Amino acid sequence: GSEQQDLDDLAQVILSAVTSNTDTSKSARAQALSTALASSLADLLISESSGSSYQTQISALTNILSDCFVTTTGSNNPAFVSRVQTLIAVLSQSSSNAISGATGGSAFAQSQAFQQSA
Repeated sequence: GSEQQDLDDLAQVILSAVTSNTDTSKSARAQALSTALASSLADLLISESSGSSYQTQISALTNILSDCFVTTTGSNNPAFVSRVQTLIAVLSQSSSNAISGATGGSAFAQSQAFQQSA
């Protein structure tokens, strides 16, 4: 539905930020980013995920992925935290488009592998 499929997309889209430095070891931090997903899930139990899943936890964990490498990964407000800040605006448009306006498969269409029209 919503606020849950976006979290598996957030894993692939944060990987497009953290692996942008060519880091293979950031794919181990994907499993730690999944612990932020559990908190975004927990915000549905308190009805607080309606448009604000967990920006503080997602930003903090995105920055903990930077702190895996500790060399040049921008240890205060990195390009990866800036990437989630800008892409969350575009992703909110693509997700609300998938809610009412299919216009293709479904934003990422399970990595362009879904044989459908609407």
